Amino acid sequence: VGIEAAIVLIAFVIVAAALAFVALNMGLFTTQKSKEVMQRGLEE
Amino acid sequence: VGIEAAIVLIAFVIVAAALAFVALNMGLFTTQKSKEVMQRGLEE
Amino acid sequence: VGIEAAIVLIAFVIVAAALAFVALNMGLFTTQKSKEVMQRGLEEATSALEVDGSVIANVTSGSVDAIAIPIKVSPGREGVDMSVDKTTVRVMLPSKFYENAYCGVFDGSSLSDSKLSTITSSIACTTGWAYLVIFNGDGDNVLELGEKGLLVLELPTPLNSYEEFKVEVRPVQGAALTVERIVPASLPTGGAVSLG
Amino acid sequence: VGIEAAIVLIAFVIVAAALAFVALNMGLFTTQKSKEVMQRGLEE
Repeated sequence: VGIEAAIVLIAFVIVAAALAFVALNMGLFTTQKSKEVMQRGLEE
Repeated sequence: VGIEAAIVLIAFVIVAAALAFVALNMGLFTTQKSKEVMQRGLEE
Repeated sequence: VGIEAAIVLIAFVIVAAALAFVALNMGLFTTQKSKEVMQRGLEEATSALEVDGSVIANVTSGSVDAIAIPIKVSPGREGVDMSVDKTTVRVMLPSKFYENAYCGVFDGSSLSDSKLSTITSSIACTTGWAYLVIFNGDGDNVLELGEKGLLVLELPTPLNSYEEFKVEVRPVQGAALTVERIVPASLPTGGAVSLG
Repeated sequence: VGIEAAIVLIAFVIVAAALAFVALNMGLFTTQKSKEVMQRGLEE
């Protein structure tokens, strides 16, 4: 009974880790691009 | 007495493995699509 | 009549004992592995790594030669391993694409001083160009909180004016860092130029 | 017939207890670390 619950837990944790990786990567990229675009606006 | 319990255990573990496979596959796909859609939003 | 029943009972009890032994052994192992995997997931959640400041480039003879990208670790400590065999740096150029230009991490002993020319000149890599320089570190190849890292590219005759470049870092654990900048129109004949 | 069933029951209960111990320990640790990381984020 416990073993399958542990397997499901492992799967759900692994899914969450991938979501976190994607979220941080894209958030950092979009923050950098926002910095660049507002810098360009100030230049303009 | 033990043997049928072992068989039920094997079946339940195998079910959990299939659920985990599906969960990871679809989670990775949906994370990738979320990355793509937010990238497209930033482009727009 | 009783004796054979006792023998069957002994056999069935012995079978149950073996099943119990197997069940406890494998249950303990799988619980330990679940603990380890969720711990690793929590580790992967943190250790983001991010750009701290402005990218600064070296220009010689009217063209950009070297690029310095300042990075730091995100809140949450849990440092990122910057070893040669565990980290890969991707450089995407207008006419070139490089999958792995990482050569390693050399300690920032402050050299003679913190000049960009001194850093780009004293440090050399046997193969590849991109290396990372740690400041205020303890001498390890892991970037931790309290340590400032400056990642340097040595580019032989790329990067004229106005074209874009893309630099990506791929740690073994944590999110990949994406850096994209455009070279400004105004470039001095020498010295560092800020890329914003 | 009953005795082996009791032995299997004891084994399965003991397995569940170990799973519970691991689950509570790691859950408390991860909750504490989440508290710390969000506190650090607020500080930042």
